[PDB]
Amino acid sequence: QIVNSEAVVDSATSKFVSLLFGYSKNSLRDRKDQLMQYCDVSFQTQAMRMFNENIRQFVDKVRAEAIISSNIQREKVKNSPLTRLTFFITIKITPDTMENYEYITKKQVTIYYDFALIINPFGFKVFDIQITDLQ
Amino acid sequence: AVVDSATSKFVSLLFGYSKNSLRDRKDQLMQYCDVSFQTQAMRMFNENIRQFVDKVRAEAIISSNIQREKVKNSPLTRLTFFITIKITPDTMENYEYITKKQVTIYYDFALIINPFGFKVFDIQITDLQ
Repeated sequence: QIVNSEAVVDSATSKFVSLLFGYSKNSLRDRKDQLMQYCDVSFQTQAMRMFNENIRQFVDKVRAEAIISSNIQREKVKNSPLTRLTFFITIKITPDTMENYEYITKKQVTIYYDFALIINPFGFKVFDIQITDLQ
Repeated sequence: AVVDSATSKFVSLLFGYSKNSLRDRKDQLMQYCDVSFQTQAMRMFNENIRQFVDKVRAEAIISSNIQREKVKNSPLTRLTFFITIKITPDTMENYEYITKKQVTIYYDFALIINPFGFKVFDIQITDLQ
């Protein structure tokens, strides 16, 4: 029930980034349910606050696509079962209320994870996140 | 640009808070401090987190333009700016607290955590109000 590899970690992290930082007006309930599955119980509230902030700002007029745009660096946290991942993301924001414009935002992201379900079969769980805006 | 990323990172480590990653936050903060300043930095971090028990998070961001000055007869650079600390219950409750501070830091340069070797040598903090 647990596969612990660099491949599985990176795939789970990419899906998590897409669910947390991305946004589409058409699938919000399913997006929240999937996101919840990637979060430890102790982190689910903060994930929900970030989810709700996307709703507030993008509403039914903007879509957002979030990609990991760098290599992922990793380090075991000393005297802890958690592992720290650090990487950059790019978020492409294109509003539906036009025809031809977009803007890109970039962030540096740190996540802490451990391994604990048709969504997250191997139990990858995020315990914390830290974000640095790059503009 | 790179200076601003490191300054933002140091501010976020020293003045932010999250329960689950607390010991790594402390580890990272030391990597951004010159050896002569690690003890003071640790002491100030120790005093900052007195505000945080159980289900609370804090995020700290730079909230003004950054004034930059070379220090006379020194390789240090003096940065002065304001920060905003947002304190939120780690629950679904609908409230948050905001506190602001003027920060002056002195930095120079010396790898996952601090790839450019940004090192803080001193800090001074005053409350906005």
